[PDB]
Amino acid sequence: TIVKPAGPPRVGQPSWNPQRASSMPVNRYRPFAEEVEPILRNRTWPDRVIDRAPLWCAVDLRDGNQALIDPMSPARKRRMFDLLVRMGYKEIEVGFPSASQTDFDFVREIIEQGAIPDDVTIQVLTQCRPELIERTFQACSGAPRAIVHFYNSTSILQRRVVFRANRAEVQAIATDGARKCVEQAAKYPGTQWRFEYSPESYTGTELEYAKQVCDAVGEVIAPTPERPIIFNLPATVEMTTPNVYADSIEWMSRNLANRESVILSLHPHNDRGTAVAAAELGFAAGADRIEGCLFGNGERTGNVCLVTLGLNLFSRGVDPQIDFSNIDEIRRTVEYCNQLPVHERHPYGGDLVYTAFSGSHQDAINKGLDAMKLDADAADCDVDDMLWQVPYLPIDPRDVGRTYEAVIRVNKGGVAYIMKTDHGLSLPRRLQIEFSQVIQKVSPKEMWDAFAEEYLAPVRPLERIRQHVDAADDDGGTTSITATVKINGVETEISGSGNGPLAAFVHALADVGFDVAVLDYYEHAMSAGDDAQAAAYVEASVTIASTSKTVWGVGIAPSITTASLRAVVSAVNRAAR
Amino acid sequence: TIVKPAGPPRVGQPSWNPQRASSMPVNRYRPFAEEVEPIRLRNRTWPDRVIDRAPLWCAVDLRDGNQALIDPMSPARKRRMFDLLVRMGYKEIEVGFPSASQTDFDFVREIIEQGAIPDDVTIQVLTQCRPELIERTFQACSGAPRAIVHFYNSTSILQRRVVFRANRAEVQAIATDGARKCVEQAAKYPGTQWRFEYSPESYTGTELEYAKQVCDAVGEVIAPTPERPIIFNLPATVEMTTPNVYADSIEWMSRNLANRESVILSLHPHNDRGTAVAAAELGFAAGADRIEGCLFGNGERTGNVCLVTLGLNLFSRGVDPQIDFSNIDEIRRTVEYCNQLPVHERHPYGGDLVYTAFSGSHQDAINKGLDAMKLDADAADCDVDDMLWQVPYLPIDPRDVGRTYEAVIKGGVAYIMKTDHGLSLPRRLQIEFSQVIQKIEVSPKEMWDAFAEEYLAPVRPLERIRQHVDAADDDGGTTSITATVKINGVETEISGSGNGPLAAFVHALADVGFDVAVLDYYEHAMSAGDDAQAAAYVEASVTIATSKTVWGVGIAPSITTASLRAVVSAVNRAA
Ligand SMILES: CC(C)CC(=O)C(=O)O
Ligand SMILES: CC(C)CC(=O)C(=O)O
Ligand SMILES: CC(C)C[C@H](N)C(=O)O
Ligand SMILES: CC(C)C[C@H](N)C(=O)O
Ligand SMILES: [Zn+2]
Ligand SMILES: [Zn+2]
Repeated sequence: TIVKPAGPPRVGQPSWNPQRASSMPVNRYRPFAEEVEPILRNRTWPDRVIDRAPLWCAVDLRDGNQALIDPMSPARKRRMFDLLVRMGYKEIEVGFPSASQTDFDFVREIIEQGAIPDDVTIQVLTQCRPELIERTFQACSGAPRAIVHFYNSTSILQRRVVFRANRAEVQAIATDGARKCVEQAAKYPGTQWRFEYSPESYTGTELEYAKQVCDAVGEVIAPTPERPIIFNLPATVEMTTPNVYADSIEWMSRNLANRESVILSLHPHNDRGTAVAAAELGFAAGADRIEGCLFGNGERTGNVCLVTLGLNLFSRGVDPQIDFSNIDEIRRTVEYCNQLPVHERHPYGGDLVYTAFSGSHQDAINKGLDAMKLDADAADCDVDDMLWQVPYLPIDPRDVGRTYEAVIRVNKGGVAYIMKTDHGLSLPRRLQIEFSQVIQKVSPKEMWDAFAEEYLAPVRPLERIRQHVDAADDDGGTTSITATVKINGVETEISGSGNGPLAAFVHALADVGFDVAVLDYYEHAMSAGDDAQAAAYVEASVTIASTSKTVWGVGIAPSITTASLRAVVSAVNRAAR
Repeated sequence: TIVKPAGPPRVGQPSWNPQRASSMPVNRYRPFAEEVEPIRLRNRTWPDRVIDRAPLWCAVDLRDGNQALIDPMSPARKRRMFDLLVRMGYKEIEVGFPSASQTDFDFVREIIEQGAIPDDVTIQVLTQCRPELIERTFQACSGAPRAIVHFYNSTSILQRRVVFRANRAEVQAIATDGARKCVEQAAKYPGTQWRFEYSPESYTGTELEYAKQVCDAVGEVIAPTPERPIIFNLPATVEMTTPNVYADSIEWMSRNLANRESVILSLHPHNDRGTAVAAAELGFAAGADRIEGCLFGNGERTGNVCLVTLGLNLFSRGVDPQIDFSNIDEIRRTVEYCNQLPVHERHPYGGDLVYTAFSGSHQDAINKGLDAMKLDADAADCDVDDMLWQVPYLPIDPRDVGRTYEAVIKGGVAYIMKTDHGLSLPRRLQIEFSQVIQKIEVSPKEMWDAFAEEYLAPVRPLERIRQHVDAADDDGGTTSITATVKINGVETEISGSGNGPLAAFVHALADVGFDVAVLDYYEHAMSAGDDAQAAAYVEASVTIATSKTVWGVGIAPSITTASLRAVVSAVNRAA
């Protein structure tokens, strides 16, 4: 159970701090400087602001995949690979094919099926045993180019307790691997081979030893500015604060031999919740490249989140060179592949991150939005192309395909739930959002009364009295409609044709100055039985004669056909409100 | 939808980087130094400091966390969170915004009237600067033995312009008038040890010189002393840049604020760029005294800084957080109950997966580390559980937080059908169909072939050739249908009436021995546009001349005809 800390305060603890010593076994843990080494008074990274995208490398198919409760099926691997290509990643670690037969099979498939674009380089992980390196080259046979990423653990702790080995011995593991790579590359001249070396558990390794091993590997590989080597420096375990990782990167960047022939790569994990920070400060410290995963998947606490890194650049005016314009599509694909949810509060992608619940936040957002519109109007400009200036929202949610949501509480609650339970309507999410904004400007009765005044009651400018639907009998035929409607109270007769009743009615309305451009449509039964009422919902960008507004309409009727027509009328009248 | 970046690479972009420019509208966003101001601090010292003591913690779960929930805390859940925070060792706890929320008001009353506050705990209440709101705040706190009144107003460049439409002098006056009102009210309420906190809200969007001015001026009104200090709390209301810049701003504030001996400098970072924990740790190294956050990072949007990560980050580097985390599962269970939001599988220290190793190589290394520890423990007559933790891949002994190390040794139907085929299957259909799939990994193309074979292709026993729908012109009138169908290859006419075309068609089928009792029905567009195809789904209990529960699926350019196809598909599924 939880025991309130009751030990004495620290000597010198201020009297305004009444905290007490816990009984947690702090004696079993040491500061980083004592655990590993003291690490740079003339650092420059604190004075550098990132002004370009790094070279990204996506490791979802390897570090991500091996961290899953359910590793990816062949379909899932391919869907993830295709997503990363489409987003614009050019280096993608496709697996560990020498250690994993399913990974071997996957690398063969993408090579043999021509799934790899000419500007994409696949990367494959291997440990250093020579038979594993041979299997690695074999997996990539026929690729036009590939990165062979080999590694071994170099940390003080692993050298002692895992290897029981001296510095020379652990270095030879790496340099023997490098020699084997050079030998294998010569055997496969139809592939442009490139190399990446990681001193694994780098953050548990003396910098001078990490440098010595990388330098020695480079001597074997013999890279040049035209054919560089990647030295990848992982926080295999995140051990300390990100400024210390950044100092370590700046030291490596300054001190590694033949720096002009090196692409310096970062591989941070998230044990202390600071991976994103480690990557950003590390990149400012001189790194060239960052490995991570979409939405921070990967071993234990995960690899650094590539989404957060990329949009942290976008939102400060730096092009990440990756497309995040539909973050929900990225999220849904990632959740399908990984079978792990993106958290409600995850930066940029989480369900709740574009929501405002506080009245004062909602008011300030509205004011920001209004002021942007006023400035756009004066500059004869599209508000969506102008400087984003809205309190509480770091980005326009529309720039990643999301929507600002002003959430209104119902005093189990919530608009969606009450509407379904009390009134039998399942509102599409975008309707819930639009309606809540209306409510914003509540008891169940107030919410219902507001819903009916908005969507169900209006009879101006458009009322639909009755209609004759002439549907062709054969599949693929035309449906035509003549409708009796009142336009601002004036009875008239409209006619249109289309591929169904909704299309026909939309076309009939166009002739009388309601342009209804349909964006979406949903319908459901409000109970069981073939004689149930149907509730229909239509989303439309609507322009009325004598600018366009995207709005929803709702229609309810015993005929599935008529319910959809009522939803169109509802939408038109909502656009006039 | 996702379009591969195709724009020209940047001038000077290295040849070994073949990334192309995205079409994201980056011109709508400016660097932080242009949006707000450049870094004012000279000779920073935070990069050279390693934290060696716990800060003063303040938990804001009951205010910032609570107001951010879709299902806000009931009175029972509030008390449970309050009790947890007390039992963990928190000494400052923000219990609500009582002048804005009657439920918060009642909760503050409850804990004061019940004598629920330990002698070493100070409750904290948030208020805006308006004098009636300040009055109602002191009303809520009436009878508290001690209380922090935390008043604030927005000071950012942006909010001054578009929210308040006010200048610097006017916005400073709002703060300084709120402070005067606080002093007046405190003098009217005896006995209570009143203490104050002021936040320049949206501090990260505010010029530092100006934030310093407003704070100084508020401090002049309150007149704090080293024995009765004021808290200046500097929020990253929105996390706007990298955590080193936030830390630079805190160092500058700590070095430049007046009456520094009478100031507790407090941080309140939110997580919009994923760096709240870093902002707090570097900020603390920069001279702050105090950190506001929530357990497991609840709070507006991306949340407040995680108190659990911050506390255990100290513990795992040998610094006592002065908070008990010895049973993180209990903490997590209680937080999940109170917030009704899960702790993510990968959340530092508390997530489901954070002490699991799936790699055979990692598991080997972990065992070797545990063995060397056990060896040393024997060679020293010590319990291993009290020795220095020395285990690859595991930053802490999971047992130290009441957890265990775990050496551990699916159709995608909804996603595939929606993504590749534009069908949003009803949940019960997803279930029914994934059962067909399980029986048959089946690839996406095989899944589609099976779906078509089941719901779309069958033409026996029932085939619908064509039909005439005679729809009611008037709302509430009868709709009739007559259709030409084939019943096991035999062409026949069916006809029926009902309150709509679906009811008419099922009445028509009943005459020929196909009894379709409809249980549910859904339809949606398969793309944008008024000419889009509709997909319809009908659930029914079908009896062919017994109550077989089935789904049918229909696709057509007519909303009406798609529904008729779905009825036919259900009948054929039933046979
Ligand atoms: C080769 C390394 C990058 C292995 C790894 O994932 C790590 O060290 O974190
Ligand atoms: C008074 C402030 C600390 C309000 C707040 O929650 C914030 O600025 O983040
Ligand atoms: C699917 C719908 C948006 C409309 C359909 N094309 C009809 O006219 O009935
Ligand atoms: C709501 C639906 C199940 C059917 C509706 N009664 C119709 O006949 O069109
Ligand atoms: Zn890794
Ligand atoms: Zn906050």
